[PDB]
Amino acid sequence: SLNIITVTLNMEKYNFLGISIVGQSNDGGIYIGSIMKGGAVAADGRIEPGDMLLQVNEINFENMSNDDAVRVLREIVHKPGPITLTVAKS
Ligand SMILES: Cc1ccc(S(=O)(=O)Nc2ccc(F)cc2C(=O)O)cc1C
Repeated sequence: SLNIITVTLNMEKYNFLGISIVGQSNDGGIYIGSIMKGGAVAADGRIEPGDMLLQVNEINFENMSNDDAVRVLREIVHKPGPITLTVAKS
């Protein structure tokens, strides 16, 4: 049963999300492997390890390689403005 949540993070006080992403669509997809204390995601508290990362700032992370996902996340985090993550709960 579908369990989708959208998390908009104010990145005024945070310099990184503090997430590690594992796996990719072979369909499966890209998962939150771990969440690092000190990051925006940990502070917000809603996203948990095992959540599937679907979308960041209107970019579809479905059918995206792990390498590509890391590079896109880096580009987004290195630019100003709030970051909107949409995940499927485990
Ligand atoms: C410790 C640290 C800090 C910042 C970054 S980032 O600016 O390149 N952004 C990310 C990129 C990929 C990713 F899976 C997570 C992040 C993040 O902001 O936590 C990456 C990492 C590994």
